[PDB]
Amino acid sequence: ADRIELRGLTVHGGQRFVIDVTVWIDLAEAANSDDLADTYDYVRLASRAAEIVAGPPRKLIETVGAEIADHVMDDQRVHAVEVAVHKPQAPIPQTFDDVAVVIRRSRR
Amino acid sequence: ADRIELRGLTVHGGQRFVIDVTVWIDLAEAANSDDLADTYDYVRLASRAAEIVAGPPRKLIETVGAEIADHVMDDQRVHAVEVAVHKPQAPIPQTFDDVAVVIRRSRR
Amino acid sequence: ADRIELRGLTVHGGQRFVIDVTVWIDLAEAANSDDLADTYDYVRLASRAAEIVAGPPRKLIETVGAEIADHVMDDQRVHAVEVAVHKPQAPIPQTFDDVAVVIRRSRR
Amino acid sequence: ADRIELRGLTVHGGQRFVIDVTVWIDLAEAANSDDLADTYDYVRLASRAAEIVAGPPRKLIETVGAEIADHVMDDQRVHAVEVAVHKPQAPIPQTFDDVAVVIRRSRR
Repeated sequence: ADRIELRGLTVHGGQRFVIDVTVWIDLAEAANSDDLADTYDYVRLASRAAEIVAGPPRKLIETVGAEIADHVMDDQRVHAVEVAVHKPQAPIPQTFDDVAVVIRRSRR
Repeated sequence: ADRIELRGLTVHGGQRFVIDVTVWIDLAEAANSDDLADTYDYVRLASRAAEIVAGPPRKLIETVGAEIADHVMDDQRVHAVEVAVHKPQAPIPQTFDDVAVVIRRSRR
Repeated sequence: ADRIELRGLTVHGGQRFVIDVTVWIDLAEAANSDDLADTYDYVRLASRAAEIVAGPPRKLIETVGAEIADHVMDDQRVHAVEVAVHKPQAPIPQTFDDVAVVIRRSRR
Repeated sequence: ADRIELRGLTVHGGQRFVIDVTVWIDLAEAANSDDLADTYDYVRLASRAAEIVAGPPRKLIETVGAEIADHVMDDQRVHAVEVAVHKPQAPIPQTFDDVAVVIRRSRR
């Protein structure tokens, strides 16, 4: 039913990568959280994603997506995640402005 | 079949919150309404949402969404609602530009 | 499988209405058409929609959508249509920037 | 599960055509690729699409979509493709700003 949508994280290897993540996950009780990030910590997600991408050049666009996806899935409360990694292209004519892989995972 | 899409309500606690609501609901007869808001009163929805958010600081982003969602669902003509609350982020590098919870409800 | 997406028709009653239409419909043979509009005539659709909206003030936002929808459905080749009528709001704080009804029809 | 989203290829016959393609297709092993384009070569896709559109004027908007779609489908690793060809309209009042055909194919 409920999801969290994280848009427009700009991370560098530099060549820009723009990342979006959707996380399907039950919202914690109001009684138990002092922020959204207590249900789902998109703060540590954004650091981890910045490290993954900044790391030893071994940085394939789908590899970033798959690692982000699995990282999110480590947390057994996530029913499913959808991770988009966009490499915005230098604007040269007859090419795509934007190329993105979108990775999905879910358990059920 | 038919829905009403309400985009871009900016409400303050201040920190901006941008809210969208979709409402699935049968449209009233042309014979009986003098405006859209007679099918679904997005005018009172926008006040109520501005009060909820402006209120005694106790304002969690998911709490706003859940309350909006339940408020809309009070009206038994609504088959389902989808409420997005967006907290547009101060633009600091390696963070998400936008973080949003999206709440869904439906009866059937 | 195949659809035609018509975005951003601005029509006046004046207060602006912005209309989008999607039409699900089998594409005609290359052998038989000299334009897209020979499969689906979005030219006459845009006139008709401009007349409907410009007409004797009796112009409800859902009424426009329903009439557009039925008009498109008159053509028995259409499997389904989705018509969005948007009334972009004067920007006053704590209100929705945009309010839209979206109408769907399909036969099967 | 996994898809590749290619947005905003501007191609000329001139009248601009803006093309998007989504490709559903299993991502190759990290072990075997040095780029995304090794899973799916959107580089040759963008040339081919620019040739198709630039070619002997015989250029219907749905014909471009269908040819792109079939071309992508030639590669038996693609589970499905969705090709949008947009002809952005000269902005004349009471007409659609944008008219697009969207073609889908899939095997299963």
